[PDB]
Amino acid sequence: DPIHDRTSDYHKYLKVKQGDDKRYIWYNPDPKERDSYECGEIVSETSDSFTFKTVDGQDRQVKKDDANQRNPIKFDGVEDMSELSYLNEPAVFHNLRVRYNQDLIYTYSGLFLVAVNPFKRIPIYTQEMVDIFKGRRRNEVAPHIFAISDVAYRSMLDDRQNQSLLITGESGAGKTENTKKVIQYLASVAGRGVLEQQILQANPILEAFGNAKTTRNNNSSRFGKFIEIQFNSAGFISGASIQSYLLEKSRVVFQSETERNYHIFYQLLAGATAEEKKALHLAGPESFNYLNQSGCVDIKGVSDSEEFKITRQAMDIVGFSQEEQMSIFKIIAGILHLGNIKFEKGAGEGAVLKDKTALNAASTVFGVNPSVLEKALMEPRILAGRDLVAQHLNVEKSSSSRDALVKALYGRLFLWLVKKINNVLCEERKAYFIGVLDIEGFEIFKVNSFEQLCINYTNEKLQQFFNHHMFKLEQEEYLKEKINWTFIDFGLDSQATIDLIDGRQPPGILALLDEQSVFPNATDNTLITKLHSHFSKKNAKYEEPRFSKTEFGVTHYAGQVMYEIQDWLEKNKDPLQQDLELCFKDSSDNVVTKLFNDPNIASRAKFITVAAQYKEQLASLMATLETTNPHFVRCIIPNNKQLPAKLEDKVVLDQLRCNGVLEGIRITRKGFPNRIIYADFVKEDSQKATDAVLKHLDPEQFRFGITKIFFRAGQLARI
Ligand SMILES: Nc1ncnc2c1ncn2[C@@H]1O[C@H](COP(=O)(O)OP(=O)(O)O)[C@@H](O)[C@H]1O
Ligand code: BEF
Ligand SMILES: [Mg+2]
Repeated sequence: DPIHDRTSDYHKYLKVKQGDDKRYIWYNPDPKERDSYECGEIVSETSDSFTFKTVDGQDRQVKKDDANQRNPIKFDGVEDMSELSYLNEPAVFHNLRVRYNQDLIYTYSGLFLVAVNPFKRIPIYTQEMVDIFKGRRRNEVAPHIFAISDVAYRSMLDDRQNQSLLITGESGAGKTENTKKVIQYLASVAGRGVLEQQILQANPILEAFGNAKTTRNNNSSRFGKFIEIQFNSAGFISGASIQSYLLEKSRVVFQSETERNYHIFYQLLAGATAEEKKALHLAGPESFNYLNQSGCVDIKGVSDSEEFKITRQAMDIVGFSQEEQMSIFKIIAGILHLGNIKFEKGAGEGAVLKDKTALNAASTVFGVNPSVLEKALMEPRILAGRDLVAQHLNVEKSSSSRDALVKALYGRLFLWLVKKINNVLCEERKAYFIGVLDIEGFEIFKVNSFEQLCINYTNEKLQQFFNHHMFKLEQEEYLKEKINWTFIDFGLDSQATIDLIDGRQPPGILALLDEQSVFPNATDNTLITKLHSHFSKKNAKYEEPRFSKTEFGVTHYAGQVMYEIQDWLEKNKDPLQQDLELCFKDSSDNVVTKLFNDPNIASRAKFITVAAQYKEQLASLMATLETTNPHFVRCIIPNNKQLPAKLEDKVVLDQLRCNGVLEGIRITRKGFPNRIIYADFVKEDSQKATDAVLKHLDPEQFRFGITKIFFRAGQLARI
């Protein structure tokens, strides 16, 4: 029994090792750097302040309700931060750091599982590790993604209720790795198996087409996902379903320095056989504009040819036909060829295509007519007035249209891959489900565009959902034992920002964006002007900048975010010339044809803008989450260098402020956080027996209940 054998890998890798007076505080040696603390010993006090000795042996003073008291050393490495007497920033970080120093990357903080990326392998995900967590309560085993997974599974079986695990945090923090562990765990504890294996193999497929090397993560997820693992009433896996969100289609046509395009492009060019290579007119990455601009074509530690074998293997297991696999690769190759089309200026303003090589190669692989494609690109017919007239586009517009075609192809293909996978995995009458959400947390970059607003909008709703969940839990517990606290549902605090974004009346940002989009005469400038007209000095969550004419600020839960408006109209309409649509609807390829003829893939439904679709999909997601018992995982990146053993105070503390753990862990401290059953406290009339152990020593520090005794912050600690 590894849990009781101190020599087990369990004890070594998941527990603080077990063998056979004065007060301190955390202070800043430099008051400008609020996150760099040292430990100072308190030596004296007045009533409104402390005096402590710094490391450089000095004497300073600070107010009492400003002091960051250090918890007693015995608490260093505690598994649940709910046990800490003090929950100030430095204290919370200190406990995370003591654990991290011991390669203990998982820690609870109330409802949250906090997971700090180790950036090295830690052997805690083997089958033996899996077996240990089966059936164990959270407080019976060490913190681990497997423990939250198990707790969810048992809750599903015991309560006959659907569950969700929300795994968030910034890019590179560990969301996807932890999501994969959840799926591994469920697969093992609830599996047989062909199905289990098909479920596991869906991942590699999606990651090949949806992930890419960015500066923050060698394997960054460029789309969000909600994975529904389905179970029959006996508790065995019966199916799965995947919903994808906000695929970064722009990456296909542009990548920042040192970043890569999606993995699949490199897998194909490196793993294709001689036959395929000549048959798809392939070459090295350096010969494709869509792959030769960033300066990076490889990832240290990754073999694209090997990965390609893994990808094909996953495709076989899931059941993609050889013909379907070939067509998928034809689409990937065609996109690269489209990227190599060089438009040049003609006699007039109209672009021309001198060399037909890439056009023909693309047209050959896609199975479309090159003459029809060339015209669709350079001379699309537009409905001007009552006349349908072919317009001759210049180099810029021709290039942009080509890029639009590429993004539409990649986006539609990804959607098709997801639906194909769902066709194999989905139940179709499932009894219960455990849903896993793997999406980015709040994003605040140097430049924030429409995609950031969308993700921040999602996070506002998820944060509100968390706060409302807490309110309900506490309200129920208090109203159960009858115990007068009036607390406010902090979820209400999120409504103003949410309304600013998605409100109908008065119209919010998305509604104004839609209004500017589906009617003529609008530009980025008319759009930003309208937003200012509606919200500047009129909505408390909005800010018109002092100088910029193209940005606006929104006060989000995690801070103000400044958005730039460039291209929002285009992003919201996501246009593709009808002649291009017509061009590809005639494709001879079996997959290409679905991408343009199946309305479930070719069209947003009845149009609707991108913002409206996003709003609807998020509302559907929230409605599903509301029917579940939720579990929360906060992934934390230790630094911005992808290095192990380097837990950077500033980097970590910022994430703790913006993800809700600092705020959340304190909410319970308002009122009576500790509640213990009478009989368990005394160890006849339990109530009186307790009234007597307490009276043997301030009644205001406690409020008896119907089954438990309620203590105020720190009181239980004193006893
Ligand atoms: N628990 C972990 N153990 C080992 N490596 C990890 C772990 N979690 C994160 N990784 C490392 O960090 C990288 C990024 O993690 P990932 O889950 O892709 O981040 P996100 O999905 O939050 O953008 C991984 O590819 C891996 O190298
Ligand atoms: F880059 Be991680 F997927 F957010
Ligand atoms: Mg990811």
